[PDB]
Amino acid sequence: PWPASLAALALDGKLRTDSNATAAASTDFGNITSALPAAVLYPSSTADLVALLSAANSTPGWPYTIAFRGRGHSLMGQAFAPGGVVVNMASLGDAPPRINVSADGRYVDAGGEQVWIDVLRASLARGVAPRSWTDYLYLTVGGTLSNAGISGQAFRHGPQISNVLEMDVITGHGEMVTCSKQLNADLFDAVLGGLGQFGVITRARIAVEPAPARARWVRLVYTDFAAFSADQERLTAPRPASFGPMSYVEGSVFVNQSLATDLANTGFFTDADVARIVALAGERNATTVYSIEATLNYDNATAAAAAVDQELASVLGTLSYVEGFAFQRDVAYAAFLDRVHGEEVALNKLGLWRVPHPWLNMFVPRSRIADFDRGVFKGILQGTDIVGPLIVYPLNKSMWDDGMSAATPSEDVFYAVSLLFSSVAPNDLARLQEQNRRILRFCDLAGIQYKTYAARHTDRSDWVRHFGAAKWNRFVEMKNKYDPKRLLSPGQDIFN
Ligand SMILES: *Cc1cc2c(cc1C)nc1c(=O)[nH]c(=O)nc-1n2C[C@H](O)[C@H](O)[C@H](O)COP(=O)(O)OP(=O)(O)OC[C@H]1O[C@@H](n2cnc3c(N)ncnc32)[C@H](O)[C@@H]1O
Ligand SMILES: *[C@@H]1O[C@H](CO)[C@@H](O[C@@H]2O[C@H](CO)[C@@H](O)[C@H](O)[C@H]2NC(C)=O)[C@H](O)[C@H]1NC(C)=O
Ligand SMILES: *[C@@H]1O[C@H](CO)[C@@H](O[C@@H]2O[C@H](CO)[C@@H](O)[C@H](O)[C@H]2NC(C)=O)[C@H](O)[C@H]1NC(C)=O
Ligand SMILES: O=C(Nc1ccccc1)Nc1ccnc(Cl)c1
Ligand SMILES: *[C@@H]1O[C@H](CO)[C@@H](O)[C@H](O)[C@H]1NC(C)=O
Ligand SMILES: *[C@@H]1O[C@H](CO)[C@@H](O)[C@H](O)[C@H]1NC(C)=O
Repeated sequence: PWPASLAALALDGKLRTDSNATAAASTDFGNITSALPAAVLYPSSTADLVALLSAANSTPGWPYTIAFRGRGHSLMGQAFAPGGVVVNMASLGDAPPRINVSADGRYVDAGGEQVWIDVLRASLARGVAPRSWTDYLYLTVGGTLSNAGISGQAFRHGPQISNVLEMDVITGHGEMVTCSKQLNADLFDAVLGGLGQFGVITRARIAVEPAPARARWVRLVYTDFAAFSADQERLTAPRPASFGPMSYVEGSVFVNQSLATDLANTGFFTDADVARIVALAGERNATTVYSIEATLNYDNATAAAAAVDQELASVLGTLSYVEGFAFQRDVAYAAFLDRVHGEEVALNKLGLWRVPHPWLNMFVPRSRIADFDRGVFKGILQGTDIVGPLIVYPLNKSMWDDGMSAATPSEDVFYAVSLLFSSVAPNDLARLQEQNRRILRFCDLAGIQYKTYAARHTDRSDWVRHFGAAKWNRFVEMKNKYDPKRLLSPGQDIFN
């Protein structure tokens, strides 16, 4: 038996079972696992989501799990609802306006379904921009907020979950709830890094700053991991006040075997730069090369170019990169922020949405990052052909709210480590998946207390270890309060 509001969605053609709809919602960016849903919902307003979830809560024996597909950027089926209902969130963006910049210019309201690129465009039109980003802008507000949302700005602003004033969340009961640190703080905390377990974000209120016009964009080259890591930490350390001048700090690892090809494929270095770095590696007999990637944001002011030149020259003077290996670009701010989709349209060397992506993303405590470098970059990854960036950069724990669902290492400094392998042949995929297990096995045996990011575990004890036992208890508490029927985002494999 169906409720009247639920059947209306089927009547309006919003709830679909055709092979076209179900197929499109059965694969994801990872391109490794697939799972057909029974149906796909295309909501025209938030009321349609209320209707679906109210029906689910007020129908005994309801057998259909529900997932909220943003853009399906998930790597291992986290956005699937096997034999259930997948919500095509983007359908919410098809009047009223889905992105509302505040009157006072302090925040931007965006629909959970909206992709960050559009949030950026609407913000820039009104002279503002969010402060904390992801590397890739074609992800959804609600998708990144269910994880954390990390990029090179997070060391100073925290992850994207640390830059949300409030949210509208339709809970697993079918109830629209507005939440913040004040009103319904428990739900607010649960949903942020919550892996879609407690409800769907329909609106997020995102902190903004005045929009810079340009980014001075620099790469610094190292052959010594100790110098590389020390300088990253120097650039990201809190002052004896706030954080230094840098707007963004990330880093890259280049393995010797494919050094020239990989440097050239950054889209940053010229062929002249590449030849010099390759020569440097040969001179130092390096099996690995490291590059800090950093920016300084500034405006159109006439002095700004000179002020940034002085600020940068000052900053660079404290660093220990190989003398003469500072490489400098200057681009529009939006161009920098959208660099990754920029490459996707340009070349798509990584076969985004085209080939399998057995990506490994994790947080590594600072005290063990040198061991990780030895065991992985100078160990496991040596003598292999790698297609895809190896990104390494430190984060400050102080800018993370451990009350929120997202799990991080306990140390004050930890590194985002993103091994973004793209698979060609099928034997490459199995090799890469094995290599990922081998990396995690290494860390386990070495006693490295890492946390995975944007990964799903298939074992209960693994999820318990992931959150920590005490934090796990409050995760289950929130699951019982907000999704007692355990229908939401089953692809995370936490309660399903
Ligand atoms: C594909 C990819 C992903 C990516 C990235 C680059 C690429 C090419 N760069 C990232 C980065 O620099 N920093 C970062 O933190 N993440 C980066 N990502 C990973 C990305 O965050 C995840 O893929 C994430 O899942 C967001 O992607 P998407 O918006 O497409 O969300 P999804 O995969 O469909 O769903 C993920 C889970 O969240 C639940 N969900 C989705 N929307 C909502 C809303 N609105 N409310 C509540 N829950 C939601 C889904 O149910 C699913 O479980
Ligand atoms: C952006 O603002 C518009 C209008 O300023 C909001 O539209 C309202 O939406 C609510 C809920 O759907 C309706 O009850 C009102 O009738 C709408 N008002 C108007 C004037 O259209 C919209 O909710 C805002 N969007 C976000 C994401 O915050
Ligand atoms: C880095 O990789 C390059 C290329 O794979 C290595 O250069 C090769 O060295 C072997 C000797 O073992 C020669 O037989 C090849 O002709 C070289 N190839 C090229 C393209 O120059 C280099 O030895 C490696 N360096 C380190 C430190 O591992
Ligand atoms: O993809 C990323 N960065 C990226 C991708 C392509 C080109 C340059 C950077 N980063 C990233 C960070 C955290 N989780 C995930 Cl799944 C991915
Ligand atoms: C991966 O993508 C390819 C090409 O688009 C497709 O043929 C295949 O079904 C996909 N596999 C999975 C597991 O999604
Ligand atoms: C160069 O490095 C390799 C691998 O790290 C090492 O085996 C070799 O001894 C080094 N060569 C010299 C001359 O130091």
